[PDB]
Amino acid sequence: STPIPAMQAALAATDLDGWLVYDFQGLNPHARRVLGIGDDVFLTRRFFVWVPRAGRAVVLHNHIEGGNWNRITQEWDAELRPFGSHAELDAALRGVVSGQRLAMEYSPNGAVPYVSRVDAGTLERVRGAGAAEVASSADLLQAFLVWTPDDLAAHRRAAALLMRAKDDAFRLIHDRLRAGQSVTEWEVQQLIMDQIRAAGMQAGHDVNVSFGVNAADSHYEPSEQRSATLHPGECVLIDLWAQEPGRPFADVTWVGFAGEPGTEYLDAWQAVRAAREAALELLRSRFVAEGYGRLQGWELDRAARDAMGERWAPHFLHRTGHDLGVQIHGAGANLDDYETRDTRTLTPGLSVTVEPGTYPAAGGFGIRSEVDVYLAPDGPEVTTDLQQAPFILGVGDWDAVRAAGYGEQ
Amino acid sequence: STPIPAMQAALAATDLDGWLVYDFQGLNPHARRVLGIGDDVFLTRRFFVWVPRAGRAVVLHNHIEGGNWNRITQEWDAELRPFGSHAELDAALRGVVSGQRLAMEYSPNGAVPYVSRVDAGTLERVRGAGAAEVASSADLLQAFLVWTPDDLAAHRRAAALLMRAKDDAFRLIHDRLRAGQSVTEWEVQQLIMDQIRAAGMQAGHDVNVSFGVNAADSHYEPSEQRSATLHPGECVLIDLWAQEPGRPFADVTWVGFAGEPGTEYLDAWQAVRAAREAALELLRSRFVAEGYGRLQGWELDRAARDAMGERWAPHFLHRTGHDLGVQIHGAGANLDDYETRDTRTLTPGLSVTVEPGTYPAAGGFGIRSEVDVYLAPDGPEVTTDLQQAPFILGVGDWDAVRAAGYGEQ
Ligand SMILES: [Cl-]
Ligand SMILES: [Cl-]
Ligand SMILES: [Zn+2]
Ligand SMILES: [Zn+2]
Ligand SMILES: [Zn+2]
Ligand SMILES: [Zn+2]
Repeated sequence: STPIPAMQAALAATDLDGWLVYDFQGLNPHARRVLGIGDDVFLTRRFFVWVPRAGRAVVLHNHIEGGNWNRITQEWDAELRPFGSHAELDAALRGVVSGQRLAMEYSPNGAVPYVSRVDAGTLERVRGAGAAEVASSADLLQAFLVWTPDDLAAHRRAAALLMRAKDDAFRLIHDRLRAGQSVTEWEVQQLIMDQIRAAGMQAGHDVNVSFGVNAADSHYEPSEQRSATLHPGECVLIDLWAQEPGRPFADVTWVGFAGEPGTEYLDAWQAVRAAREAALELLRSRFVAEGYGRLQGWELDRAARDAMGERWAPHFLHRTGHDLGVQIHGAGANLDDYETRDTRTLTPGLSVTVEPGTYPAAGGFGIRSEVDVYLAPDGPEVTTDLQQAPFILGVGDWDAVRAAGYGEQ
Repeated sequence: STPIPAMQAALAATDLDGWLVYDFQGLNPHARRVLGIGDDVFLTRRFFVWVPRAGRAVVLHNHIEGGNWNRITQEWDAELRPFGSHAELDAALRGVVSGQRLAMEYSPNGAVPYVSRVDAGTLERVRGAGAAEVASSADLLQAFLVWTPDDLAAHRRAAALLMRAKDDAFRLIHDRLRAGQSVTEWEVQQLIMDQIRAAGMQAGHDVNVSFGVNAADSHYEPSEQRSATLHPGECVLIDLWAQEPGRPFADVTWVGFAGEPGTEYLDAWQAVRAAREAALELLRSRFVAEGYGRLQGWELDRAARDAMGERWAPHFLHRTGHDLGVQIHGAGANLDDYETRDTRTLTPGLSVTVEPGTYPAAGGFGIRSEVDVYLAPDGPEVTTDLQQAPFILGVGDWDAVRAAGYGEQ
């Protein structure tokens, strides 16, 4: 196969002159992935592949691995240019980069480690060869993550399954509370996992059902060996996800409470809901104003965190959301100004989660509300349901508990 | 175990304030090797380990992997400092690097890819945190390559075996030529390999016996399936190496000719010998003048290449030599201003090969003369024999052929 058409199509949406892919052994996994180099290909020497906007790619390779490079590129219609000495390497590099505004796997300030792969010394060498500009390839790399129509349809089937499963899970808890019968996190988790598997889907890791203080630990997963029994007066948080094999996940988080919650929990909910709405509103309003192309992931985190307010933001020690793909935590832009300042631009055809929360462990509780957003070319759209209130579990009939949680009363 | 004493001992021989080890997943293999982190340890997040000249190491790690970091460091007597947000990371980094002259796995201009592992963006971040100087850790890394007395003794046993084996190999060729009996490269190779194995040693890759034009290909290895039969009027080159398991290799190259060589071959020999002597003489004279500590690997390549002269240097399209270790091509300084400009300093207790050659394939021939040099604290010393003339094979008695090759007539 040839990787060059896809790389040039990605470049066409930029104003850059080309993409300079550099690798040495395991340094830059993106190099081998974008170029379609098989894992079984043994490459011990450094190489560059220059891909201009239009025209032939240029492969700068050490002459000792010319045979492997002929095989790699036999369908590429590229120039293959061997080098031996550092003088030959530098002359070839000057030939390709001088006066060029180019991208490399580089992240300013090392903000995004998964993209920041080219070593400092090699970047110095590229600049010394006369490159006019070195920009991050992070946005180019996102072009490869665009969903197909079948990907979107599969995501929506997973979303619908999750909406059903979260209702059945919360109804189970509701029924147990009303009946005074014990229920554990693991039992609820397994109800959900059984539904995912029966639908031909898979979760990867077992889903998160958290009661009480466990909901304050984002890194909680109940198991058969260790899981909590629910008691009245404790919160519930369920973060569940599923995909059809090889298709994008859906991934949502819904909350409830065992009985009537107090004012503090309710206030925290309003703050988390306000955070979610602020992120969604900034995404919508920026798209209306200017389309996609300037809005960056970190800005939605800022919107959510600001809107959450001074009482509950100190207990929101997490990013606002993540790229959502065939990997649940996808390789594209995340909604993060917390762990990283993610300056990647939100890209049409990708999807992100919006999942602010607040986690006061000191009883202690955790709230998170997670929806998925597909960055459709005609505008961002939420693909999973919006919770308006925590489910108040064990009081009344389930249909009405659900309706209140949906704001349908 | 704890890696910190060895790192501080290495730092003591420098004027730097400390060594800042950075890694993210597979980016910097040196990080995990120097720190003694087992391959079975799953670390998904970036980390820094600050090792000052004296005092506690400081580990900056993501809080999500604190458990793994407790286990890694349980014998280190280090400070463990978690971070979550980028603001926390940057405050911690400023605390450790501000005003410090430090080393990282960084190679200016990307001259030495095996050392140049920290990404450009992370280096920007370290400088932005106030580091006073970022220097390459390349020389620090060489401190870990110093031979023990048992390593040196094992190297010398391998050297002695190679001196015997190369005599027996060339005597075999001599005898076959005198008798008019065919001899192949593979037959000679297998004589040598049998001797290596009988001595309890191992070669890794089968050794190089090259006849005629094959000696012009540095990347030639005969095999049972494909090997040449010697004819009168062709050169011979034998590059052979061996180690005791887990001990440093010896690695040498000796040349001969089937019958009396012409003036061109003899002139090439004088140039290669002059190149070898010039590298050895610069090493010796610099040590006498100033000891080790300033002389860099590339300078011996320049000496050899300059001395080879304008007729034969154009056919010397290779580095002058390599670090010699438990890996035949060791991780330390190489004698190279050809493929790379290796600015690493020649380090007492390591060994290098000096192996200039010239390879005019157009009959065509190749000459290389390789000796091993141990960088003893009291001065550099050659540990294998110095060839003074190519063996003139098939003429006279072997003892005299050998004596002429040794300059012993
Ligand atoms: Cl290389
Ligand atoms: Cl990380
Ligand atoms: Zn999520
Ligand atoms: Zn989720
Ligand atoms: Zn060698
Ligand atoms: Zn050799």
